[PDB]
Amino acid sequence: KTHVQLSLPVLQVRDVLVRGFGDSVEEVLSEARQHLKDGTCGLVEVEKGVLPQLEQPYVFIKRSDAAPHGHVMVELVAELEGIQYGRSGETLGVLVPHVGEIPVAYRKVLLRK
Repeated sequence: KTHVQLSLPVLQVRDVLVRGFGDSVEEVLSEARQHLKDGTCGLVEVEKGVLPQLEQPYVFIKRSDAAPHGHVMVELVAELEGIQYGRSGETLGVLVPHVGEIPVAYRKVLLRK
């Protein structure tokens, strides 16, 4: 399927144990997609002071369209030293590995895979 319904655990930035997916734009997009498939991906909502507490390159989920079954359609965009790889809509948050942190909420998304 071109899209997959996921419910992403929303994590507090200070709880996150593994603060990124790797060391290159290509690696972080690869790892993010693998963790999204394996159900081991968390979401941090972006506010003032969040991104400096996480590791670059960043992987964002961005709104790809204006929401089937409650699921916002999203795609992945990476960012390294102020350059984004991909073009999409509004940021819903930054993806991180989930290793058992307790979420504050869930974000229903339809991921363009």
